[PDB]
Amino acid sequence: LSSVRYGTVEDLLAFANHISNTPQESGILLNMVITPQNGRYQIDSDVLLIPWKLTYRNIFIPRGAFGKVYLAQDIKTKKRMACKLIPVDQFKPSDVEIQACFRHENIAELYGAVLWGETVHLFMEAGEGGSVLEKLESCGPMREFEIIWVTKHVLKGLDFLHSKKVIHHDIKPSNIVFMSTKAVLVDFGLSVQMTEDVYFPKDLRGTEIYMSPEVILCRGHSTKADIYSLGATLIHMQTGTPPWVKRYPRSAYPSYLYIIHKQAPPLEDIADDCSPGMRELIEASLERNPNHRPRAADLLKHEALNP
Ligand SMILES: Nc1nnc(-c2c[nH]c3ncc(-c4c[nH]c5ccccc45)cc23)o1
Repeated sequence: LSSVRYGTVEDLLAFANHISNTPQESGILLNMVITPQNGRYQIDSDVLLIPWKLTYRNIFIPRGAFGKVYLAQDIKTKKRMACKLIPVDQFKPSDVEIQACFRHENIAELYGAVLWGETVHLFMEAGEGGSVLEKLESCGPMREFEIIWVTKHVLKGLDFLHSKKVIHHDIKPSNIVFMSTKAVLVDFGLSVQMTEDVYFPKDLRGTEIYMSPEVILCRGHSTKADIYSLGATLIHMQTGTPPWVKRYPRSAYPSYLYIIHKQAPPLEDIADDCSPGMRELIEASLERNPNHRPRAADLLKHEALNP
């Protein structure tokens, strides 16, 4: 492959595998929202990298697990897209594999992948309203109805991913983005496709604050790891502050691995203003034993998220 062209999921998958296994830009486009010109797709000529514009008064380039995310606009279609820039050395095929093989309203769509220099450019569905993190950072704690609305979208995305034996591995406010009529899950760089009922980790993956005790242990875990991460995300949304941060601030020792392993679940971090329904939902999400922890499908049936 020496040019940028429209192709199949298989073409994209073969292209992504060739990068991770080491002149003019090359790549595979899955959607006609991106317009190649004579097999080219150049920055400042066929696509413009425009600034993200958040509407908050109180408070930008978000950082993913393996690269920064920019706002891009196709010059021909005028389609706004997220463009994640990943150095080839840091490129994991899962950053394209999940979004290319699986399609759901609550999972960010992949438009195309372009290699130029030593950088992989991932064109995706844009969450122009920013992420849950920016909302929390500028407005403080989220109202219950906002938490319910977001949780429902996240839970439909997780229910779908888990049905397909996919562990996201990094469920947190910055990976849940606002779109005009929905909230969507982003960043599949740390995601894994399970082949057995238990996944045995090679390394320690995720954001420590939202990390389950079984992930910290490295003795094997499953999709239930994402359910706990959601519970930790729910505490951050309800209180405006991530769990562990108020009780155990980090200074000399930045690691939370010991605290979380000895003291999880962080039930003490649920605010007093929390409703009985919401409290029950957060408490079940954070269950220490993953076997006793509910599935995303089970959480969708909860009273707190239904009329
Ligand atoms: N890590 C990662 N992997 N893929 C994505 C991604 C796909 N579509 C997106 N849309 C929006 C944002 C985003 C996050 N924080 C923000 C703050 C302001 C404005 C926008 C954002 C990120 C993405 O992100």
